[PDB]
Amino acid sequence: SSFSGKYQLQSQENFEAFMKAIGLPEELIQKGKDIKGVSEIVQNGKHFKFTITAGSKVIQNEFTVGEECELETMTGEKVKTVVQLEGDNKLVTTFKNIKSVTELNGDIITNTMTLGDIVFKRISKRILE
Amino acid sequence: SSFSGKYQLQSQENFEAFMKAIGLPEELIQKGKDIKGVSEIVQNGKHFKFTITAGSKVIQNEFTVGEECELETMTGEKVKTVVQLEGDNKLVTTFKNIKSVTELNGDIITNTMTLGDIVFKRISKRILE
Ligand SMILES: CCCCCCCCCCCCCCCC(=O)O
Ligand SMILES: CCCCCCCCCCCCCCCC(=O)O
Repeated sequence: SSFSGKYQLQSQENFEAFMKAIGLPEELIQKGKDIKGVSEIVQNGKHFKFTITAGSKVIQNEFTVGEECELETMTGEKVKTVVQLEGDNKLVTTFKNIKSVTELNGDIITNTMTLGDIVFKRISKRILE
Repeated sequence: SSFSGKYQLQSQENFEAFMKAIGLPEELIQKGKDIKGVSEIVQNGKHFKFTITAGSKVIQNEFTVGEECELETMTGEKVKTVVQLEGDNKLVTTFKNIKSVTELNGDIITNTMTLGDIVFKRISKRILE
């Protein structure tokens, strides 16, 4: 019902292949690929504040679902898009050639980003506090 | 006794002045100054693994107290130094012209980095898992 939480990265698939595909340098990818950090979400109805930690980067994004937003991506580009909420537990958006699905089941968020033939999946678990 | 834990940044003083003094690019200072993320410490006796969230960066360092180590700093530069345990509750290191003190007070960690006339102070709080 609510995405709010601190989420500890448990596992991921295709981090290196996805980061290479969007153009990050290999020296940066290798430094970040084994980090398992904590991302935070604060949901207030349609409003979301994301403090995303991915590899060596922290990205702070804020959006209201249904409204055009500007999202900072892993390349540093800020992309104009709209994030939608499907049901109460799936956030969906597209930007550039990437399809992103953020799904909350119980305490586990599965984030699936698809770029051509690369499916970049992150499994994170809410810290019980 | 143990530093082990995940800690959320609560407040900080003189981030911009300190980051300017070490020459962090202005764009990273502005992007990172308001981010309050999660840092992790794993302590095994004298050995420490740090996953530090500072501004828009995540930095991983490992060291053994009393042994010469090579640490990555906020600019990405690597420094050769030694980290000491002071009075059993403070980790202390000096590198270049910076003195860093990491002090554990129950669930509160305070990190104080002194660079000339600038005292960069971070106060964080243990996440109760
Ligand atoms: C356009 C949105 C932000 C783009 C940043 C891409 C880096 C990976 C995004 C995954 C974060 C999704 C939130 C769940 C928590 C997590 O997996 O850290
Ligand atoms: C030895 C290099 C330090 C890393 C450079 C970034 C400066 C911030 C370091 C503070 C981290 C200390 C651990 C406590 C938690 C925290 O304050 O994030």
